[PDB]
Amino acid sequence: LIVTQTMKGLDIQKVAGTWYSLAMAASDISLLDAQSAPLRVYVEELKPTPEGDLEILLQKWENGECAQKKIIAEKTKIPAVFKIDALNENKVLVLDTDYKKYLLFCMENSAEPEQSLACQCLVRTPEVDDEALEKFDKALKALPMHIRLSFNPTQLEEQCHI
Ligand SMILES: CCCCCCCCCCCCCC(=O)O
Repeated sequence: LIVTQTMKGLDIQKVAGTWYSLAMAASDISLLDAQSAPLRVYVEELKPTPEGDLEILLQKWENGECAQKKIIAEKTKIPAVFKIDALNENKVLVLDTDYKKYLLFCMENSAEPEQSLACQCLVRTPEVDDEALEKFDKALKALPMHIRLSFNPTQLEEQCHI
C-alpha cells in the first residue's frame, strides 16, 4: 500500500551535484498535467548538508515564471527515505541510483498515501538515457501511475523544460 523499492547503501554524498528530471510520473493526472501543477518540479541539483540532510534546489511554474526554489530534505533512520517540511509529512524515498548516471525517487504522503504519489527519473547529463528510463518503468510497473511525462535534451537545458 506504499512504495516498496528503496536504495540500500545510499550514500547521500555521492548523489550530490547536478541532476536533470528526464521523466516524471504521478498517480493522478492532475499532479503533472499542466506546467503549474504542484509536483511538476524540475530538479537543478542536490546539496547534501553537513549532517546528512539533503538540500534540493529545483524549478517550478508558480503563476507566470520559472522560479528557482530551495527545499530541505531531512534524513530519517532509513538512509533512502527523507522528509520534507511539513503540513502533513511529505516523504522522499530514493528507489535506485548508480550515483554517476541516474537516480529514481518517489514522493508520497504520510497519509499514507491512499493513494497519491509523484516519481521522477533524475539523470546527470541532458540526454535520453534509455537504460535508466527502462529502470524507471520497471519500478513504476509496481505502482498506480496515471500520467507519465518524459523530455528531450533541448528541454533538459531550458528552465522549466521549455
Ligand atoms: C533524493 C531527493 C530527490 C529530490 C526530491 C525533491 C522533491 C520535493 C518537492 C516538494 C514539492 C515542492 C512544491 C510544494 O511544496 O508545493
